Amino acid sequence: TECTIVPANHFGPIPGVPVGTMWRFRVQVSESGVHRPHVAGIHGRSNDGAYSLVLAGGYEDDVDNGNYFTYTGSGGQSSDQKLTNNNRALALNCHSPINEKGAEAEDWRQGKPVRVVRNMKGGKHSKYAPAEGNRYDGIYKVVKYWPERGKSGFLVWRYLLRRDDTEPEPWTREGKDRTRQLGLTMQYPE
Repeated sequence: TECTIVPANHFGPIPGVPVGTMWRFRVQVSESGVHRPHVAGIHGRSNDGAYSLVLAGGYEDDVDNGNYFTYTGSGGQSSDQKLTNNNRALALNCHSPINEKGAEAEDWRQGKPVRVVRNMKGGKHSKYAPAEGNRYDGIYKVVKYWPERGKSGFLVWRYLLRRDDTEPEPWTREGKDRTRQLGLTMQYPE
């Protein structure tokens, strides 16, 4: 059943789903409303913004630093990516006018929020990935985005996101203490 407590185009935290929430399977992640697409790694609308993303490995030039991370858009390498569809959505989140050249946020915190989920498949490059399942790590914002052409010569769209959430990161001592207070357990299908 699709999440109905908030609309599909809801920006920001999902009511009742705290930072640190864990689900074994993507279908539960979707049903919770935190990341609606079952398979795709980003949810957005090209004229509104990006609502959520799942970090599951992605590309080799991406680096996960926990409180911040870099990220690569979709499409294309055999052809150029374009600042359309979800690449555009994510760029629109940045506190800056949309720019085919890339842009940096004026005040990054005034950007539209992005719900970030880390999935265990990211553990092959990131020490922040959960060992199992999927974990909601809170709200991040787009600090900047830019195009680049790597070894294939084709263009990819790149993003830097930084955490802006009042609850601590689940991997920290403070996060672990919140997980305890909230009684968070790996969630399974009922």
